[PDB]
Amino acid sequence: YKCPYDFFADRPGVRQCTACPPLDLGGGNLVEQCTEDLGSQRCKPCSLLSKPKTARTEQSPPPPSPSPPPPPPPSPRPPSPNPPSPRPPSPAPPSPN
Ligand SMILES: *[C@H]1O[C@H](CO)[C@H](O)[C@H](O)[C@H]1O
Ligand SMILES: *[C@H]1O[C@H](CO)[C@H](O)[C@H](O)[C@H]1O
Ligand SMILES: *[C@H]1O[C@H](CO)[C@H](O)[C@H](O)[C@H]1O
Ligand SMILES: *[C@H]1O[C@H](CO)[C@H](O)[C@H](O)[C@H]1O
Ligand SMILES: *[C@H]1O[C@H](CO)[C@H](O)[C@H](O)[C@H]1O
Ligand SMILES: *[C@H]1O[C@H](CO)[C@H](O)[C@H](O)[C@H]1O
Ligand SMILES: *[C@H]1O[C@H](CO)[C@H](O)[C@H](O)[C@H]1O
Ligand SMILES: *[C@H]1O[C@H](CO)[C@H](O)[C@H](O)[C@H]1O
Repeated sequence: YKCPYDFFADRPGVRQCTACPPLDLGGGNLVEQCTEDLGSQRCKPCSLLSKPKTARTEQSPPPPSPSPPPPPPPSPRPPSPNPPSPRPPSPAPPSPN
């Protein structure tokens, strides 16, 4: 996105735009600086800008769309297998003679 008005970015690939700091003229007096147009890295003083703040004719961009939802918890595990069923009865010993 372009840096908005009164914001500038110099180093490329910058995460967030930075506001123009006030310009200290010396002796403790500071004149704040306003960017001329969108996406500019030059902080011109607000008194000397060719285009006044009123002359800006850009519809302010829509606010951030909401952040996505969270990832569902780990689904449960399949039921554990059951033990081997009981062995069948053993054969009765041979009947007497
Ligand atoms: C929102 O930003 C625009 C510039 O796109 C303009 O400065 C408006 O005045 C502001 O409300
Ligand atoms: C979230 O809202 C903005 C407007 O603020 C825009 O419509 C996006 O498309 C939406 O995802
Ligand atoms: C989650 O993301 C939105 C953009 O979709 C926005 O940056 C919020 O500030 C963040 O928490
Ligand atoms: C098991 O359940 C979770 C939610 O508890 C999620 O829907 C997974 O996709 C499903 O496999
Ligand atoms: C029995 O086996 C299941 C998998 O089918 C799971 O690991 C349970 O934790 C275990 O008790
Ligand atoms: C014998 O019993 C076990 C559990 O008691 C299991 O159900 C087997 O399938 C059955 O043959
Ligand atoms: C006697 O024989 C049966 C199967 O023929 C089974 O193994 C019993 O455990 C055994 O006592
Ligand atoms: C004689 O005895 C054996 C077991 O001792 C068996 O029950 C036969 O059926 C019976 O005839």
